[PDB]
Amino acid sequence: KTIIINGVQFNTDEDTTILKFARDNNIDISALCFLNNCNNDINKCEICTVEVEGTGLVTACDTLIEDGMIINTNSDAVNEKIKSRISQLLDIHEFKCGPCNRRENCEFLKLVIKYKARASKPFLPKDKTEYVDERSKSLTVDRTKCLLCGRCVNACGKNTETYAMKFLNKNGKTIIGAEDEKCFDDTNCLLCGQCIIACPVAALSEKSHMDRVKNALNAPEKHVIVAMAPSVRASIGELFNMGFGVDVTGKIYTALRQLGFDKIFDINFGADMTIMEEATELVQRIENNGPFPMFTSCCPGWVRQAENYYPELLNNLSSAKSPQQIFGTASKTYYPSISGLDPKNVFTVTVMPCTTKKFEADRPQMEKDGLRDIDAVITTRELAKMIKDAKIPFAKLEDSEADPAMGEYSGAGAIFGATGGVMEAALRSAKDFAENAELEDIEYKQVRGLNGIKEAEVEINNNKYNVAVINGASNLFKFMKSGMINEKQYHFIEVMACHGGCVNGGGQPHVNPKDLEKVDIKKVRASVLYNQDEHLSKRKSHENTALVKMYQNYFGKPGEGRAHEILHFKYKKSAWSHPQ
Ligand code: 402
Ligand code: SF4
Ligand code: SF4
Ligand code: SF4
Ligand code: SF4
Ligand code: FES
Ligand SMILES: [Cl-]
Ligand SMILES: [Cl-]
Ligand SMILES: [Mg+2]
Ligand SMILES: [Mg+2]
Repeated sequence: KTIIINGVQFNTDEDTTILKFARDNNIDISALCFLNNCNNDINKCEICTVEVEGTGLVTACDTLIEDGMIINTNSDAVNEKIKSRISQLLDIHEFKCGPCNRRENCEFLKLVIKYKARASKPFLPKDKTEYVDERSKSLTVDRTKCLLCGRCVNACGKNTETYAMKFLNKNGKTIIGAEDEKCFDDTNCLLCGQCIIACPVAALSEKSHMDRVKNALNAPEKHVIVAMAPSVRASIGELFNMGFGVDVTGKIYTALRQLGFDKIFDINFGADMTIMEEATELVQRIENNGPFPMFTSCCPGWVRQAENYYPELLNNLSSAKSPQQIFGTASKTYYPSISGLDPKNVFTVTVMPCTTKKFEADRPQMEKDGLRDIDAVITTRELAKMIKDAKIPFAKLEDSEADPAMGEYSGAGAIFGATGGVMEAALRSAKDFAENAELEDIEYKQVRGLNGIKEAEVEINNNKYNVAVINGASNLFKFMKSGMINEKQYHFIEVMACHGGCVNGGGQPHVNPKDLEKVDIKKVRASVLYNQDEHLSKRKSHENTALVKMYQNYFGKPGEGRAHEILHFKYKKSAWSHPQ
């Protein structure tokens, strides 16, 4: 194939699009609706317009290169077309970046600047309430910003296969939203937030908990605990121009103290408690020859997927609470017992890479004696904004430590945030538990990485067991619908709704599509966690000294008695009824 682009000749055997070939050869072509290898088929943005001699204007993102093509990417006709499309988008866009939560990393703003585009008539809605949906516990929609690019719809389809995000006809007007314009929570939506991650603008956002947090911090009698997820320390530095794959654990602890939090703990401590309980439950099932398989229960997007599509599996979920909720439960029971705090005055905040965790924390029954396990959940993005609003020089902060009593963590907890991390961590303990041993070989590399469905055979007390790691909600559907769950007897299955694990959660920093082709974000974020595991002295959850003290002095033996009564949560399918 001989191709000429802007007067430059190329000879290639590639079968690809103009857009992909140009970018591979360092020729600039803009794009908007193209992402995840698809564009908006029914309302093409045409920001990728180029001129093909003899054909006319074409969309580079979905036109294959062909021998004999002469292409111009930067002619007057091309730039006029692109400018006109951006101007038409501005006609339906509330262009007020000052107070906008994407002001610092908005893809639309970059295009507006690049093409010097302007609205024909500014869009200045007086009553935004009709454009905004804040009913959800996890997601919010601001349609004054929506470009109808379809990236959320395509991303939902690709990442979850639920198609919970849809194009809708709202009284003759095209919008995106949930089925029948319902609250997302009331549909089959997983609340995973992958649609947010795909959005180029501030149209999709997380449900804010920042007022909950600030009110608690400012309340004189509230003792505000904060604890961050495994993935936050591998990610948040991106929002302070520190690059990708930077471990910023110690700076986070310092920043949270400067924000006024009263105690600095860590969800990785909760990850070690989840393993304590779940590895014990696994050994119990092994000893009772069932029931099998046991599924993890720590990802609430997967729990929603089971509730909404596979309710027959709810009884197979581990009853261990997730790290967030198990930590929260202990923060209202154990922590008062070692601090003197009145439990009613403890206010527990988590920082998580996840929108779904807000829904999980707000589940009616996630409480005891009138005290919520978790009172507020802020995303990685929300914490970044609080740090910047406080004018805290994050990149320059010195490292501090967490408060140890609920802040120490093992290497097993540290890797929870990557796909296969829970599996690996759980096996390190279940194997020791079952064989009553302190095994030296603890690295389960077979369950790691970005393969969508991963299986391994493991030997526990000279018996072979089958495990699987399901990496992304679409892969859960593939595993079940294809009958793979029936090709062998599985005994323990990890499921995460977000491909890559929580490092790719719906509350994480947005990454520019061009940056995404330069950096493998899922692997680079995950690398921070595996590195911590490698360099930590304790690499099994049951070797966490602060956790052992907790169980010895307060909860007793895991998996039974007090621990089971307090630290577990069972999901139940609805009983048969007619009509459905
Ligand atoms: N609860 C909890 Fe988890 C832990 O520990 C997080 O905090 Fe995850 C992360 N990072 C998130 O969100 S949830 C699913 N299990 C894997 S990791
Ligand atoms: S979405 Fe982007 S272009 Fe629109 S107001 Fe916010 S920052 Fe500005
Ligand atoms: S939250 Fe997840 S399941 Fe729901 S619409 Fe967004 S991508 Fe789809
Ligand atoms: S919500 Fe965001 S991703 Fe979805 S169509 Fe609107 S601008 Fe595009
Ligand atoms: S994989 Fe992690 S970030 Fe994604 S929905 Fe599950 S818990 Fe949340
Ligand atoms: S980027 Fe090609 S049509 Fe939208
Ligand atoms: Cl509930
Ligand atoms: Cl402490
Ligand atoms: Mg297409
Ligand atoms: Mg205070």
